[PDB]
This record gives sequence, C-alpha cells and structure tokens, in this order.
Amino acid sequence: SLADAVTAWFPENKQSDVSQIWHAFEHEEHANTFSAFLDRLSDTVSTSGFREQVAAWLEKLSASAELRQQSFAVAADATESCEDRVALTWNNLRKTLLVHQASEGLFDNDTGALLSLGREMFRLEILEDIARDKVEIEVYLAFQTMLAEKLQLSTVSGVTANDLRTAEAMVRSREENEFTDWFSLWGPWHAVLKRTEADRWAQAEEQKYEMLENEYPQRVADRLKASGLSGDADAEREAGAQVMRETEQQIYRQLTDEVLALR
Amino acid sequence: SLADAVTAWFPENKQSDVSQIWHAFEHEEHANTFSAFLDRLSDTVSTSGFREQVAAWLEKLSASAELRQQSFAVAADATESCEDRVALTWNNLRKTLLVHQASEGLFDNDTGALLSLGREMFRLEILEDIARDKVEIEVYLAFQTMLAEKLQLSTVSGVTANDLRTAEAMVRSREENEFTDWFSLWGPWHAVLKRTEADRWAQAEEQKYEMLENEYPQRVADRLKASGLSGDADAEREAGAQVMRETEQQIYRQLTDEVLALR
Repeated sequence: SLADAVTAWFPENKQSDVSQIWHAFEHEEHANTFSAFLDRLSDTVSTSGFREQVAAWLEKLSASAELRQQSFAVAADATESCEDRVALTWNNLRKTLLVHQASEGLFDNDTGALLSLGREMFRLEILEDIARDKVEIEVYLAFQTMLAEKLQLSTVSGVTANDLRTAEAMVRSREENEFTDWFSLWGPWHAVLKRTEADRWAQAEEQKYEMLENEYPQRVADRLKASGLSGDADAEREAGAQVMRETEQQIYRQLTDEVLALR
Repeated sequence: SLADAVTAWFPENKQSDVSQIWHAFEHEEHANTFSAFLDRLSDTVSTSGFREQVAAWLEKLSASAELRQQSFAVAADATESCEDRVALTWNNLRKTLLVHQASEGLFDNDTGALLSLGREMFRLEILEDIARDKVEIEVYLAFQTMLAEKLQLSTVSGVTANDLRTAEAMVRSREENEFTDWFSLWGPWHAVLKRTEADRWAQAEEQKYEMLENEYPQRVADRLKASGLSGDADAEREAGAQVMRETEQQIYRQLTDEVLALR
C-alpha cells in the first residue's frame, strides 16, 4: 500500500509518524498507482542525499491536497503508460517464442498453425500502423482489445465505435494485399525452411550469392546513373539496400509459393 | 527475487516444485529485471485462463537456456525503458511543484531563485530537442546525467565524449537566443505575476481582450487574403492560433522586461 511506499524514504525517527499521516489518503484517486511509482523510483540508487530530497518533496504533498492531487495524477499517467508497454512486451515475448518453437521443430509438418499464427502477428503489425498516424500508442492497445474477437487475436474509453469499422476493413484489405509477401520474410517461417526443405534452402541462398556478385553491382550503378547520383554513399547505400530488400522479397516469395503447394 | 515471481502463476500443487527449479537461474543476466516484469504483468487481471497461459509459457523457459536468454533480455529492454520514463516523470513532478510553490508565494520576492530554476527547466527542454532528431530517448537521459555538473542540473554508455561538446555549446547558444522569451510564457512565472504585480496583470489581460476583438479578426483575414486561402478552417484556425501565440509572446515579453528592471 501507499503508507509503506512513502515511509521507506525517511529515517527511523520520522518513519513511524510519517506512516501515521499518509494513511488518510489510502483511498484517494490514483493512490493505488502513485505507491507503485515510489517503489520504482526507489530502485535508482545508481547515491547519497537524494532520498533526503525525495522525502522533503513527499512532506510537501502531505500539506497540500491540491499539489498531491496533481502529483498523484502525473505519476498515474506514467504508470498507465508503463502498463501499456508491459502489454506490448508480451507480444514481443510471443514473437520470440514462435522463433524458438519453429527452430525446435514444433511446426515442422504443422504449417497450418504457423500460417494461422503468422496472420495474427501480421494483423498486430497493421494495427501499429493504424496508430502511428492518429498522433498515446495506448490507442493501439485499445484497438487490439476490441478487435480481439473480430480479427481473432489471443492477446468505450479510447476512440469512436465506428473507428473500429475502418481499421478492421483495412486489416482485411492489407492482409489480402501483403501477408503472403510478408510471411515469406518471416523469421519463424525461415526457421521451418532450414529444417524441412534444407535442399530447397540451399537453392535460395545460392541465388543470393549469384544475384549479389552478378546483378547487384550493375543494377545499383544503372539506377544511380538514371537518377544522376554517382557519388556519396548516401545515394549508393540507400539504393543498394532496396535492391537487396527487393531481391529477397522476390526469391523468398517464389520459395514460399513452391512449398505451400506441397502443403 | 525471481523464484517467487515465477511461482505466483501456478496452482498450489505445482507451486513448491516450480519454485525449486527456478532457483538455479537466480544469478543469470537480466534475472534481476525479468522478475520485476512478471510482477508488473501480474497486475493486469482486467480474467480467467490467462494465468494458465503464462504459466504454460513460463514452463518453456525452464526447458531452454536459449529461449530464456532471449525472453530475459527482451523483458529487460522494457524494464530499462520503464526506468527511463520513471526518471523523466520526476522532472514533470518537479515541474508541478514549482507551479504550486510559486502560487503558494514561495518566490513572491525571490525572483532570483525562480529565474535560476527556470534556466534549469529550459536547458532540459533543449536537451529534449537534442534527442528528438538523433533517432531510445534514453539518450536524453544520458545527456542530462553527464551535463549535470557542466550545465548545473539537479536531476561512457550512450554516445561519444565529443557529442557532449556540441550539445552544451548549443544549450549556451539557445539559452541566449530564447530563454527570456520562453520564461515570459512560463507557468510558475505567471503564478508570481498574479500574486505580486496584480495591477500590472490586469494591464496585460485587457490588452489581449483589446487585441482579440480589434486586431485579431482583421490580421488573420489579411494574412489569409495574402496567402489565398479564404476558406476551410484548416487554413483559418492554423493561422489564427499563430497570431494568438505571437500576440502572447509579445505582450508577455514586454511585461517580463518591465518587472525584472524593478527586480
């Protein structure tokens, strides 16, 4: 609780009576979250005299009910934002799991499940783009929650009820347009390819060797010749990396199209 | 510790032996921080069956030393980022304090201290702009730490040692260029003005009344006439808000210049 998170900033003598005071605010708004902030502020010892500065500050919140009203809400905003990052990290942990499970061989001959899980990860990525423009990413967290049943996601408050109608319709649309292409460049999917079709994996990796020595240096040069930027790597590298991305997008799209027919 | 943060996700029967297993990882890298994540993940009950999903996931980290290596580091990245937000929130709390202290009358005839504290807040704002372009804002946290003695701040790892030489020289420069103007629009400074020079405060607020009815509607119209955008509020409001910002920047700059001579 709050009475204990505040008291841990004071010396032994003042410990008991400061604890006595702060028990009158226990059930104020944000009192739940502000107490968490003090504990998460307590970790940064990487110090002598700073705890004395915080205690002096904490004493001032005892006096004013308005200053404490603000400070509780500002710290609540950080905690509300922290719990959002926490909710996102869980998606990144599941992104890690899939990479490992696939390389372990869980999906070896279960392509239906990986393909389905890939769709779930793709829709989340497209929800990130739906937030990155509205211009606070707790809106992405809001979209994910509501569309969990409608778009099949295993992870009013925010925006309008009709805003969900647009995003969903744009997810269904972009899934049709990309997915297959994006899935071809997916980590966990590459993990299954090195395990299952090792022979065909040696096919695609040799085509990169072939394309990087032969076509790459020429097809960058003539792109740079057409644009009129033969000089400074800001033009050379920026274009060169795109050729690599597009040669990859091509080769891997072909390969995925080959092995999904075999199922 | 970690042995207890993991075990809290399991039923009574499995509680004891799961706790027994996880005591072998206590002193792995990031083990300190991953244990905090599980506790901060434990708060989001806003559920039945989810704890069973996490426990099933936690069981898989017991098996693989590599999957656990990753998952510990990914959760550590979130925690490292969370402690950064925590370090920033403390600056916002001190921003709240000043507003209150000034309205309380702590600075009433102590303008030297508020002016000095304003400089500290201004330099932090300019450090935010020094980060918003480098393109992860833990770099701002890095700048603040190192320049705390050099720029007088009361709150290698990151970037180059010579990068500090640029930023500082640009702080000294922008302080000279703005500050006085920025301080004129500062909250805590407005708080002292309503208390001290209440008579002169009635002077500036009536000039806004005068400028909003008289000059504003005309000076927006002829700016919009010159640009050729007489229509759609995307042109009207965008320009109108600038006139308000500039009339304010003017009036308040004059006022601050008046009362600082009186000291």
